Amino acid sequence: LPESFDAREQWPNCPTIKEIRDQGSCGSCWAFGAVEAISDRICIHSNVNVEVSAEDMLTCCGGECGDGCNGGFPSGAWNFWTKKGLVSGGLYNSHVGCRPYSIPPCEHHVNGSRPPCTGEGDTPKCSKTCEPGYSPSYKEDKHFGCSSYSVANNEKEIMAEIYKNGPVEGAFSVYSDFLLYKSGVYQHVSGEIMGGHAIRILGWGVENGTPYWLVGNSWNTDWGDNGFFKILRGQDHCGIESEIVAGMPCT
Ligand SMILES: *[C@]1(C(=O)N[C@H](C(=O)N[C@H](C(=O)O)[C@@H](C)CC)[C@@H](C)O)O[C@@H]1C(=O)OCC
Repeated sequence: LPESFDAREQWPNCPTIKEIRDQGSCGSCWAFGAVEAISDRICIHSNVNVEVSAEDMLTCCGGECGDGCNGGFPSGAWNFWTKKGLVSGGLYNSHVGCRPYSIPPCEHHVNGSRPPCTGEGDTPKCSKTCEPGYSPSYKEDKHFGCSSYSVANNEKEIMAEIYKNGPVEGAFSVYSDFLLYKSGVYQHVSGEIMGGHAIRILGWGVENGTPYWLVGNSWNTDWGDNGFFKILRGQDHCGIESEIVAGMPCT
């Protein structure tokens, strides 16, 4: 395996890999890390390009994935992709795809032109229909996964999975000092525990002798390093290597 790897550079024909979404004022990171990595993989393993709907995952999976905007289970999200499939759906107000995200973007621990994010956000309804004007139907727009698995808490196995099959979804414990991340390799030193946070791991590298994971957050582009961040790799730091999940698209 190479010393560094950036899925963005390795799969140039898959622009979703470079995208950063905004989960809005809703605890839907579990769903976002999933649809983001799924969008990347559909492109990687089908050379088709599709913005997988965070809305479809968030609203229609149900108990199998947890509790919507109240948090969920990453592995459960990939299961939904294989069982019910996922329709397309772009950013809030984009009118792209069957079911675009319905929760407005906001400022995540940063100042900006958008309204500040709030904790209170209700899970939207599971509507099995597409926005007006979009074709095909909701049912016909479903994209299915043909496998859903969990990668072991093993640095090398995780790197190999990304190297071969593309970005994966992971999760780590967020402490308050992470909220102010701007650059460099994040290492937890202080702050009260905020809770688990699901994200998308798309690569790895070494910065100033410090090995790290290249990660895409779902708090828009004005948070962190253009929406991305790097976190210590190899020591299951904050559990970053303890909850890796992925899957492969059908055909
Ligand atoms: C994962 C999750 O969504 N994380 C939360 C989050 O992103 N909070 C944002 C924020 O801090 O900007 C606000 C705007 C929404 C409440 C927090 C807990 O980090 O609860 C979600 C989940 O499914 O966790 C299990 C992996």
